[PDB]
Amino acid sequence: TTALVCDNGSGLVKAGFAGDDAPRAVFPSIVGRPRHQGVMVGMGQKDSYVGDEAQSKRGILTLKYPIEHGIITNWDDMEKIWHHTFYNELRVAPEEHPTLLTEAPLNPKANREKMTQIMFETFNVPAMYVAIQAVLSLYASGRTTGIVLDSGDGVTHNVPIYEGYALPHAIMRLDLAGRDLTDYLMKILTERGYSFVTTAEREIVRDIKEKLCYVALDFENEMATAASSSSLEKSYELPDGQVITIGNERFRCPETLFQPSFIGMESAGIHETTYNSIMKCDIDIRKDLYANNVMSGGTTMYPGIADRMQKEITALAPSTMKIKIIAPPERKYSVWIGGSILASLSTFQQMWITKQEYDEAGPSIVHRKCF
Amino acid sequence: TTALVCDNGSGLVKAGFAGDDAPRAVFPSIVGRPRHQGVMVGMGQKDSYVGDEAQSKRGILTLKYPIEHGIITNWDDMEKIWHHTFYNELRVAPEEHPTLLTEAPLNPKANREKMTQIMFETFNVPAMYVAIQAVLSLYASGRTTGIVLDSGDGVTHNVPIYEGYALPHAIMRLDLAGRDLTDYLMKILTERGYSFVTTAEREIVRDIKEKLCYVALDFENEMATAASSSSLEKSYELPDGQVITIGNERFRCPETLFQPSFIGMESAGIHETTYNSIMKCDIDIRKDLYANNVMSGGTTMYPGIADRMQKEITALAPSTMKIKIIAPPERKYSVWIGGSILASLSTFQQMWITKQEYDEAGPSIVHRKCF
Amino acid sequence: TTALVCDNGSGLVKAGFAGDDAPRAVFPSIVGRPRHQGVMVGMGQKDSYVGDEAQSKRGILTLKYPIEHGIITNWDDMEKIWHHTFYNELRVAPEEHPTLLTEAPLNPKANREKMTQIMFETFNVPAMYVAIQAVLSLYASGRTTGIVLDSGDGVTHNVPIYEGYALPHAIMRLDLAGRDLTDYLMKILTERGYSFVTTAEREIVRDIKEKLCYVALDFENEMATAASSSSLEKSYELPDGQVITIGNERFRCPETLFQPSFIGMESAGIHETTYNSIMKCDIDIRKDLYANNVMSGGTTMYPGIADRMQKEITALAPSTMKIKIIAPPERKYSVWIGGSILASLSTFQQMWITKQEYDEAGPSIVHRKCF
Amino acid sequence: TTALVCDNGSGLVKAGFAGDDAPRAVFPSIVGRPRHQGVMVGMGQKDSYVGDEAQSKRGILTLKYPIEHGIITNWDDMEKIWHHTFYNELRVAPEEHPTLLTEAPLNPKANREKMTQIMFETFNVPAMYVAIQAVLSLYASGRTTGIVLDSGDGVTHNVPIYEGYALPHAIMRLDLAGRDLTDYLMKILTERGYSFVTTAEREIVRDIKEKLCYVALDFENEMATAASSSSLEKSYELPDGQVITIGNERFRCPETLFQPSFIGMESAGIHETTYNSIMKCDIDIRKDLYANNVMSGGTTMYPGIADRMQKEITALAPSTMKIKIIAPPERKYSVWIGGSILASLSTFQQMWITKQEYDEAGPSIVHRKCF
Amino acid sequence: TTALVCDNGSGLVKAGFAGDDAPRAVFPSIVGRPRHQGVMVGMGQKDSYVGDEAQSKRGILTLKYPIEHGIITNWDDMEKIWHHTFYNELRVAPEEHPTLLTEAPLNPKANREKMTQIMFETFNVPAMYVAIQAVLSLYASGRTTGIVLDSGDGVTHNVPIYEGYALPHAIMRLDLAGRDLTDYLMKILTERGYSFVTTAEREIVRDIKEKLCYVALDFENEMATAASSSSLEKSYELPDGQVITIGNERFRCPETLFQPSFIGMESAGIHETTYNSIMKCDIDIRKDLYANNVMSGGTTMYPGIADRMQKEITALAPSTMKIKIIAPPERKYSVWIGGSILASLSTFQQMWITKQEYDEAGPSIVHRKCF
Ligand SMILES: C/C1=C\CC[C@H](C)OC(=O)C[C@H](c2ccc(O)cc2)NC(=O)[C@@H](Cc2c[nH]c3ccccc23)N(C)C(=O)[C@H](CCCCN)NC(=O)[C@@H](C)C1
Ligand SMILES: Nc1ncnc2c1ncn2[C@@H]1O[C@H](COP(=O)(O)OP(=O)(O)O)[C@@H](O)[C@H]1O
Ligand SMILES: Nc1ncnc2c1ncn2[C@@H]1O[C@H](COP(=O)(O)OP(=O)(O)O)[C@@H](O)[C@H]1O
Ligand SMILES: Nc1ncnc2c1ncn2[C@@H]1O[C@H](COP(=O)(O)OP(=O)(O)O)[C@@H](O)[C@H]1O
Ligand SMILES: Nc1ncnc2c1ncn2[C@@H]1O[C@H](COP(=O)(O)OP(=O)(O)O)[C@@H](O)[C@H]1O
Ligand SMILES: Nc1ncnc2c1ncn2[C@@H]1O[C@H](COP(=O)(O)OP(=O)(O)O)[C@@H](O)[C@H]1O
Ligand SMILES: [Mg+2]
Ligand SMILES: [Mg+2]
Ligand SMILES: [Mg+2]
Ligand SMILES: [Mg+2]
Ligand SMILES: [Mg+2]
Repeated sequence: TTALVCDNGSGLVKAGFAGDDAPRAVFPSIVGRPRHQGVMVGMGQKDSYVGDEAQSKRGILTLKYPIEHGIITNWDDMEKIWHHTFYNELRVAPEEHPTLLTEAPLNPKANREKMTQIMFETFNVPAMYVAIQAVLSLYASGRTTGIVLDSGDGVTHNVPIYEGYALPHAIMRLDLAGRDLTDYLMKILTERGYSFVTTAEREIVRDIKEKLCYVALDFENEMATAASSSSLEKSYELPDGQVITIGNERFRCPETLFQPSFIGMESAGIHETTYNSIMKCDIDIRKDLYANNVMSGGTTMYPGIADRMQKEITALAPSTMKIKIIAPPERKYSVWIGGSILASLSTFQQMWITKQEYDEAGPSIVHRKCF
Repeated sequence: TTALVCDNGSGLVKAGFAGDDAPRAVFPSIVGRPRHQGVMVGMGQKDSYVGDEAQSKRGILTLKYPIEHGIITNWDDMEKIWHHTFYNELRVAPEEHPTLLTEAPLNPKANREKMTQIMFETFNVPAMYVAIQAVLSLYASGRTTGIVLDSGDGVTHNVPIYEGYALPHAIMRLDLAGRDLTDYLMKILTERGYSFVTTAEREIVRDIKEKLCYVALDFENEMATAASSSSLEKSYELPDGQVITIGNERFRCPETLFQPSFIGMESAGIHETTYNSIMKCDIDIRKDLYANNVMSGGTTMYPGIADRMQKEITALAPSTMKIKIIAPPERKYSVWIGGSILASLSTFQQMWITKQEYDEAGPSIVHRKCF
Repeated sequence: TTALVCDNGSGLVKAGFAGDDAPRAVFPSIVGRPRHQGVMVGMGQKDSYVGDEAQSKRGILTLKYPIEHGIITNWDDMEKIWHHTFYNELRVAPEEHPTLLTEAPLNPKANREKMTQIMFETFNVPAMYVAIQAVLSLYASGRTTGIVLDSGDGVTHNVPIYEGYALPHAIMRLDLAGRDLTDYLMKILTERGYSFVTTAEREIVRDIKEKLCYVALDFENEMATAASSSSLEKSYELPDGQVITIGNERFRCPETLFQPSFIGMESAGIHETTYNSIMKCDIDIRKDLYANNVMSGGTTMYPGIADRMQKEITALAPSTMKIKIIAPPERKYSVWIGGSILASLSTFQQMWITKQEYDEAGPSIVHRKCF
Repeated sequence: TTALVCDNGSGLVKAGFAGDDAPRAVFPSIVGRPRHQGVMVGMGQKDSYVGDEAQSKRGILTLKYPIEHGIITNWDDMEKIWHHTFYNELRVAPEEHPTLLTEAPLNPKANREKMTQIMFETFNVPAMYVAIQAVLSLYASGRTTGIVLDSGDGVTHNVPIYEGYALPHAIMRLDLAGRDLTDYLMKILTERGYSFVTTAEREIVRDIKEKLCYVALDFENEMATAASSSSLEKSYELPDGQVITIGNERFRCPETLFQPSFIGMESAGIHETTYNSIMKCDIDIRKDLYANNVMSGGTTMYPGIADRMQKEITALAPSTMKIKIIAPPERKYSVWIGGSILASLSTFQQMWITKQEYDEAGPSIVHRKCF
Repeated sequence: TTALVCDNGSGLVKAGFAGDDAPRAVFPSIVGRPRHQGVMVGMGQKDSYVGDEAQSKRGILTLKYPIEHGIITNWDDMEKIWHHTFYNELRVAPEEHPTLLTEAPLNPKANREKMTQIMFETFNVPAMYVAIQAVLSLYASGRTTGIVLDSGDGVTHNVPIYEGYALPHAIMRLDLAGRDLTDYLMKILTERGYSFVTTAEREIVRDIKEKLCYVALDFENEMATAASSSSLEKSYELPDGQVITIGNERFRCPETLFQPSFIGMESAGIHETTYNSIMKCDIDIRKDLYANNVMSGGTTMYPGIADRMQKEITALAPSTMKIKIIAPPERKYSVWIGGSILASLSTFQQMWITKQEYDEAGPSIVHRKCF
C-alpha cells in the first residue's frame, strides 16, 4: 500500500514508510548471544538478543554485525534483524507493502540475489527494489548534478551523477569506514593505558568517538598545539562511573579519513578519492561536480569535516574553480530520506520487481535497470 | 509430592517443605558423644546425641561438626543428622517427597557425588537436586540482577548474577566465616581472663557473640572511644550464674570480616572481595551490581554490618556510582526461602535428577546443568 | 534367688533382701573380746562376741572395728561379722542368693579383690557385685542428676552424677567422718571433767552425740548465746544412773564438719568440698548440681545440717543460682535402699560377676564396669 | 663498555651481558613483605625480600608482582628489583655499561617514559634503549621473515615481520598469559579438594603446572580417555611432604590457550590470533608467514604445544599452504638471546638514547625509531 | 648495671644475672603458714615461711602456690617471694639492675600490668621487660626456626617461630602441666593404699614422680608387661623411713601428657597440639618446624619423653618428612638461659620499659612490641 523503506546500513537499521520525513525505527544492526553460560531454556532466557536488546544487555553478550564492508555474510542474523524490523519495530507484515532496500555500489552479485530471495521467500514482500545509496542521497538533496560521497559504517563510496545520469566508470570505493575509525581509536587509546578489547568495550569506544572527535582543520598545527595545551583534553564518563581523559586522540582518529596510511591502507584519502572521481569524468562535467560535492552518511558527522574537505579539494582543484561542500544537518539520514522520496514518485512506481516477475525471470532480474 | 527443602548449612540445619515461608525444623548441625565414661549399654544410655539433644547435654559431651569450610567430611555423622531431620524433626519418610539440597560454590566434586549417593542409596529419595546457595538467596530477594554475599558458618562467598545469568569467572570464595569469628573471640577473651577451651565452652562463646557483638562503623574511633568510655561494656550471664563483662571485644570480633589479617589470613576483606568480584565483571554490568549488593547468611546478623559495608564499598566505588546494600530482616533464612520458592516453580520441576536417571548415568549426573 | 543386699558400712551392718524397703538386720560392725580374764573354755564362755552381743557385754570387752576409713583391715573379724550376718541375723545360706556389696570410692584395689575372694571362697556366693554407695544413694532418691554427699562413719565422699553418668574426675573424698566427730567430742568433754577413755566409754559418747548434738545455723552467734544462756544445756543419764550436763559441746562437735581444722585437718569443710566438686564439673552441668545437692548417711542426722549446708552453699554459689538441699527423713538408709532398688532391676541382672567368670578371669574382674 | 641486557619479563628477571649466550642472573620478579608480624627493626630483620629471598621465605611473606599484563604499576618495587639486579646479581654499577630493556607492544606510553626516567635519574645509565620482545625473538632465530608469537607471564603477542620490516597494523595482543593459566589451574584443582588460596600456595601451583602440564593434541579425545584411564594421573609431592594426584587437570589448564572462553574471555585462541594476524597482512606476504610461525616465551614450554599449534593452523590455513611451527629448545630465553645479539651489532650501536640526548629532548625521545 | 633475670615459673623461682650460665637462686615458689596454732608473736615465731623455709618446715605448714595455670592470683604472696628473691637469695637491691621477667602466652592483660606496677612501685626497678618463655627458650637453643614446646608446672604451650618471626595465629595452649600430673599420681596411688591428702604429702608425691616416673615408648605393651613382670616395680623411701612400692604408676602418670582424657580433658595430647600448631602454619614453613621440635621445661625431664614424642609426631607427619626432637640435657633451665642471653644483647638493650616511660605512658606500655 505504502512503500516501506529500509536502509540496511552497516551497523544501523533505519526504517519507516515512504512519505515519512524520518525513519520510525532506528536501532543497531546487531545480534547478540550469551557469553558466559548456556541458555536456560527451561526458564526465562533467550538464545539471542537484537538491536536495543543487544545493547542493553551488551555486558553479557558477544555481539556480531552481520554486515562487513557493506556485504551481508551472516544471513541468519540478517533475517533475525529483518524479522524484528518488520514485526517488533515497524510492526507491519511484509505482505502489506512493497519494499525499497539500499546497497553500496560494486558489491558481489550474490548480495542482491540473496536479499531478493529472502524478501520473496521468507518474507512475502509484494514487490521490491534495491537502490544505490549515493543515488538516493542525491535525491534527498534535490539536486540532479553533483558528486555524492556516502561514508558510512562499512563502505565509503563516490558516485558522480550529472543531469540525472550516472557516470559509472568514475565510481570509486574505499574500504575505510566508521568501523575502522573505531578500531583505530581503540588502538590509539592504549597509549593512555585504556584498554578496550571486548565487544561491549568496542561499543563504548564507538560512543566516545561519537561525542568527542572532530576534524582538525590543520592536523599538524592542531597536533603541535595539543602537545602543550591542556585545553584540548576532554573528560568522558564511562558506564561504570570511571572517568577517562581523551587528548589529541579526539582528532587523530578522524584524520585517518584524510590519511588512510595510518591504518596501513594504500587507499586514497577521501579528498583524493573525490578529486579523482571528478578527474575521471568529462572535462565539461567537472565544473559542476566541483561546485557540488555532497556529503552523506554517519562519518560526516565529525564537526569540521566540511571545512577540512573544502580546504583539501580547493588545494587540489584549479585556482579559478569554485568548490563548494554541501553538508546539511540531516546528512546522517540522507539515504533514508532519499528512499522515502523515490519510493513515492510515479516514475519509481514503474520500476518495482514484483514477485510474479521474479518467480518467472529468476534472480537475474535483480540487475534490471528499468528506469 | 511436595518438594522437601533442606539447607545443610554449616553449624545449622534448616528444613521444611516447599511452599512453607519458613523452615519447620531448625536445629544445630551437631553430633555429640559422651566425654567422661562409656555408654551404659545395658541401661538407659545412648552412643550419641543430635542437635537439640547435643546442646541440652553439651556439658557432658564432646561435640563435633561434620561440616568444615562447607565440606562434609564426617559422612557417618552427616547421615545421623539427616536420619533425625527426616524421621524426628520433619517426621517424613524420604520416599514420599523429592529433595532440594544446598551447597557452597567451588567445593570438591566428591561432596556432590557423595550427597547424591546417600540420598539415593541410604534414603530412598525419589529425585533430588543440589543448588548453589547464592543463587537461591537471590531468588528469595526476587531480583534477577545483583551480587550475593552469603556469609555463613563455614564459607563466605560472592556470586554475581546478571539478568538471571551467572558470571562464574567472577565467583570468589573466602574461608573466613562465623566459625572463625567465634574462635577469634575465644582467643580475644583470654585478655580479660576468661578462658573457654572445651567444646561446650565454645558454644557459650558463640552465644555471647550472637547477643553482644556489633560492627563498628568506624573501628578506630570506636576503639578509641572504648578505651576511656565504660558505656561500651556489657554484662553477660553465664549458664552457671557467673557474670562476665565484655568490652571492646564486642566489635573487635566482627571487625575480622573487614580485616582478615587479624587471624593471619592474606584474604581480602568482605568489602574487597565484593568489590573485586564486581571489577572482574563486564563494565556494562558493574553499574547494576554496585546498585544491588545483597546480603545473606547468619554472619550478616551483626547490627551495623549493612552500614559498614555501605561505607566501604562506597569508598572503593567510583564517586558517581550509586551503591546500595540490600539487607532485609530475613537474611538468616534467605537460602531456605529461596529453596522453597525454586522448588515450587514449574521450571525447576524439569531439572530434578531422578533416581532412575542417576542409576543409569552414574554420579557424573550431579554436575548436570539442565536449566 | 532374691538378691541379698549387704551394706558393710563402717560401724554398722545393714542387710536385707532386694525388694524389701528396709534392712532386716541392723547391728553394729563390732567384734569384741574379753578384757580382764581368759576364756573359760571348759565352761560356758566364748572367745568373741559380735554386734548386739558386743554391745550388751561391752563393759567387759575390748571392742574393735574391722573397718577403718572405709577400708577393711581386719579380715578375720570381717568374716566373723559376715558369718553372723548370714547365719544368725538373716539366717540364709550364701549359696542361695546373689549378693550386692557396697564400697566408698577411691579405696585400695585390694579391698575389692579381698571382699570378692571371701565371697567366692569362704561363703559360696553364686554371684556378686560391689557398688559405690554414692551411686546407690542417688538411685534411692530416684533422680538421675545431682551430687551425692554420703557422710558415714569412716569416709565422707562426694560423687557428682549427671544424666546417669559419673563425672569421676570430680570425685572428692574426705577422711573426716562420724568416727572422728565422736573422738573429738570425747576430747571436748574433758573440759567439763567427764573423762571417757575406754572403748565402752567411747560407745557411750557416741550415744550422747546421737541424742544431743545439732548443727548451729550460726556457730559464732550460737556460741555467744551459749556463753550466757543456760537454756542451751541438756542433761544426759549415763548407763549407771549418773547424770551429766552437756552445754555448747552439743554444737561444737558437728561444727567440725564445717571446720575440719578443729581436729588438725587441712581438709575442706563439707560445704567447700561439695562446692569444689561442682566447680570441677563442666559449666553446663553445674546448674543442676547446685539445684540438687543430695545428702545421705548417718552424720546427716544432726538436726539442722540441711539448713546449715543450704546457707554455706548459697554463700559460695553465684547469687542468681538456685541452690537446694535434698535431705529426706530416710537418709540414714539411703544406701541400703538404693541397693534394694538396683538389685531388682533387669539392667543390673546383666552386671553380676558370677563365680564361674571369677574363677576363670581372676580378681581383675572386680574392676569390671559392665553396665 | 659492554651492553647490559635486562629482560624485565613478567614474573622473571633475566639479565646478563651482550655477547653472553645466556643470562647470568635469573630470578623471580618478586618482592615480598612479612605477613604475620612487624619488622624487628632493632634486630636482624628486613622490610622486604627480593627474588630468591622472596621464594625461600615465601611461607611467611606476602608476595607481589610489580608487573601486571606487561605493565609496571608498582614502581617502587620495580626499583627494588633493579637495585638487586644491578648490585647483587650482576654486581655491576649501571654507570659502567649501556642498557637494553625489553617491552610488550601496545603498552601505555608512560611505561617507556617511566622506565627511561628511572634509568637516567635513579640509576645513572650512560645510554639506553627499549626494544620490543617479538623483534628480539626473531633476531634470536636468525630469520628476517616470520611471525613471532611471544607468550609469557603477563602478555601474549603476535608481531609479523617481513624481510626485516614490521607490519604494525597486524599486531595483535591478548591478555591471556601464564599468570592466568596458573590462576585457572588453582580454580580447577578445587575439584579434587585441593585448595590453594595464599600467595605462597599460588607459587606451588605454578610449580605443579610447570612439571605436570602438557598440551593435548586432541582435547576431547584426551579428555574422554582420561575419564576412564588411570594412566593419565600423576602424583606430585608438596613442599611439606604431602602427596596429591593430578588427573586431567594436566591438560585442561593449557587448553585455555586454545579456548580462552574457559576463563570468560571473548579473545581469540592463540591459533586464531596467529591466523588473523597473518590474514591482516598482504596476500604476497602470507605465504612466508605461514611457513615460519615462530614460538617464544615460557608458556610455549608445555610439551606438545608445537604439535597442537601445527594442527590448528593447518586446519585454518589453505590446503595447499605449507605450515611450519618453529620451536627450538631455547624458546624460554629467546628474548634474552635476541637482546644479546642486537646489543652487539654495529647498527644497533647507532640507535641508543644517550643521557645527554634525553636530558635535552625530554621523554618524547623514548618513542624514537632511529634504525 | 647487669640485667637481672628472674623466671617466675610456676612452682619454682629461677633467678641470676645476665651473663651467668645458670641461675644463682633456685627455690620453690611457695609461701607457707602455720597449720596447728597461732604465731607466737611474743616469741621466736614467724607468720610465714618462704621457699626453702617452706619446704624444711612443710610438715607444720599449709603451703600455697601464688601462681595457678601461669597466672599470679595471690599478689601478696607473690611479693613475699620477690622480696626474698631480691634481698635474701640474690641479695641485690632492685634499684641497682634492670629486670627481665618471663610469662606464658595468652594470659590476662592484667597479669603483665600488675607485675609491672609492682616492679616500678614496690621494688624500684630502673627498667623492665616481660618476655614470652617460648621465645627465650628458642634463644637458648640458638636456632631461629623451630617450634618450642615449653611444658612447665602450670601451663604447656607451643609457639612456632620461623626465621626469627612469630607465627601467633598458631599459638596453642594447654592447661595440662606438671601440677596436674602430680595430682593425678596422688589419685593413682590410692589404688595401692597410699593416701596422700595434705599439702606436705603433695610435695612428697611430687618428689616420687621426679625420681621414679618415665615415659613408656609403648604404653599398652609396657602396661601389659607390667601386669606380670615384677621388674617394673621400684621402692621409694618416705621421709619417715617407711617404704612404699610403685609399679605401673611410674609410667601411667606421664602418659596423661599423651592422653589428657585420663583426667577428664578434651584437650589435645602434647603430640597432637604440636602437630596442629604446625598444620596451622604455612605449607612452606611446616618442613622446618617438623625438622626442629624443641623441648623445654621441667615436665620434659621424664626419661623417654623425647623418644615417645618422636614416635608420635612421626606417626602424624607425612612419611617423607624428616622429624627430629631436640632435647638437650639443659631443658629444665632453657628459659632462664635464654633470659641471660637476650638480656645481654645490644638489640634487647633498646626494648626496655624504663620507669620514666611507664610513669608517663601508663600500664598500656606493657603490651609494647618494640623489637
Ligand atoms: C577506559 C578503560 C580503562 C581505564 C580505567 C581507569 C579510569 O584508568 C586507569 O586506571 C588507567 C591505567 C594505567 C596504568 C599504567 C600506566 O602507565 C598508565 C595508565 N590502565 C590500566 O590499568 C589497564 C592495563 C592494561 C591491561 N591490558 C592492557 C593492554 C594495553 C594497554 C593497557 C592495558 N587496565 C586494567 C584496563 O584498561 C581494563 C581491562 C583490560 C583487559 C581486559 N581483558 N579496561 C577497562 O576497564 C576498559 C573499559 C578501558
Ligand atoms: N557524530 C558522529 N561522529 C562520528 N561518527 C558517527 C557520528 N554519528 C554516527 N557516526 C558513525 O556512523 C556510523 C553509522 O552511521 P550510518 O552512516 O547511518 O551507518 P550506516 O549507513 O552504515 O547505517 C557508525 O559508525 C557511527 O559511529
Ligand atoms: N545475630 C548474629 N550475629 C552473629 N552471628 C550470628 C547471628 N546469628 C547467627 N549467627 C551465626 O551464623 C551462623 C549460622 O548461621 P547460618 O548462616 O544459617 O549458618 P549456616 O548457613 O552455615 O547454617 C553461626 O555461626 C551463628 O553464630
Ligand atoms: N542422729 C545422728 N546424729 C549423729 N550421728 C549419727 C546419727 N545417727 C547415726 N549417726 C552416726 O552415723 C554413723 C553410722 O551411720 P551410717 O552412715 O549408717 O554408718 P555406715 O554407713 O558407716 O554404716 C555412726 O557414726 C553414728 O553415730
Ligand atoms: N615448562 C613450562 N611449562 C609451562 N609454563 C612455564 C614453563 N616454564 C615456564 N613457564 C611459565 O612461563 C612464565 C615465565 O616465563 P617467561 O616467558 O620467561 O616469563 P617472562 O617473559 O614474563 O619473564 C611463568 O608463567 C612460568 O610458569
Ligand atoms: N625429672 C623430672 N621429671 C618430672 N617432672 C619434673 C622433673 N623435674 C622437674 N619436674 C617438674 O617440673 C616442674 C618445675 O619445672 P619448671 O619447668 O622449671 O617449672 P616452672 O617453669 O613452672 O618453674 C615441677 O612440676 C616439677 O615436678
Ligand atoms: Mg549507509
Ligand atoms: Mg549457608
Ligand atoms: Mg556408708
Ligand atoms: Mg617475556
Ligand atoms: Mg616455665
